[PDB]
Amino acid sequence: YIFLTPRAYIIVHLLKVGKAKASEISENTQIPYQTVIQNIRWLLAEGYVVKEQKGEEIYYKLTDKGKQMATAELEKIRKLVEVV
Amino acid sequence: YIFLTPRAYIIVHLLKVGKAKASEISENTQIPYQTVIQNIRWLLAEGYVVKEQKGEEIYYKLTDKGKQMATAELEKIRKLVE
Repeated sequence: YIFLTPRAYIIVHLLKVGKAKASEISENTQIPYQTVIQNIRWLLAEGYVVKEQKGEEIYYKLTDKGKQMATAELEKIRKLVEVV
Repeated sequence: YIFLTPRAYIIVHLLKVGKAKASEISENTQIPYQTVIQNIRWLLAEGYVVKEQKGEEIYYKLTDKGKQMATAELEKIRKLVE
């Protein structure tokens, strides 16, 4: 995690997948379970992510504010690649 | 600093300017001085960066493994944008 934080991976995973459980995010991003949960709390607190209960499970998905933040962040990264 | 770490902007700056002092890095990246120092120390410990002083001033520059690290990292961000 030199350049990127675990939140970057968590957010980017939700972009292409849409909705995902904490366990699922953890496995696909190879970020420990507890770490994912901790980061999800921050994302929820900031209004970037929202919970969606499907039966006895808890899924997560980006909000409109979360999708604009991801897009804006990815575009700034792309510019960093250009300049560098 | 949601996606990128301050350590990322510090490394990118050195990649663009070649060498710079802690104060120069701080003002060009808008990162607090102490935070720059804390990240610079980590970079020195990992051998990713080395200092070069011209008397009183102390500049920092990427080493070879430091540049290989940046290349690897640049590939990661590149891949995320996809």
